[PDB]
Amino acid sequence: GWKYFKGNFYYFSLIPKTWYSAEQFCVSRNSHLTSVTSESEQEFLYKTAGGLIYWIGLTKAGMEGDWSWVDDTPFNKVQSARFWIPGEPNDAGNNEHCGNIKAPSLQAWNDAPCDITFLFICKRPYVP
Ligand SMILES: CC(=O)N[C@H]1[C@H](O[C@@H]2[C@@H](O)[C@H](O)O[C@H](CO)[C@@H]2O)O[C@H](CO)[C@@H](O)[C@@H]1O
Ligand SMILES: [Ca+2]
Repeated sequence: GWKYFKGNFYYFSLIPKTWYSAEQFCVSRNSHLTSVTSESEQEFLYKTAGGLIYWIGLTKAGMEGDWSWVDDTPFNKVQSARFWIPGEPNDAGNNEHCGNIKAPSLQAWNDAPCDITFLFICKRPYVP
């Protein structure tokens, strides 16, 4: 049930998991929680999400609490600023160190507690 989009396959889970158990699931399927590196990828993801909430590969790194991608895609603070839901990230409760796709809009991301369970999206490159 992997969906193909521009050189990558994506798995939209049917079962919710915490961020890290989701990541571990992805890794077991030779993938990672998805990165988002273009407007078109963001659009494919939120449209496919169909208004439900999915963990993506957004998580905190370094002592400064910079956002990063678990698949090691360099996180571009400038090119991504427009992908957060207006008002996010807010570190609500100072315990929101992971990111999900939440709104069906280009401004789609919310930061949420890593230990909360949601559906999730794995991403796997097609290697011919
Ligand atoms: C834990 C979490 O997702 N917090 C975000 C928060 O979401 C909450 C729900 O968890 C709660 O059950 O319902 C209220 C509305 O009734 C919120 O949707 O919402 C915050 C703002 O949207 C967000 O910043 C939190 O991270
Ligand atoms: Ca938040």
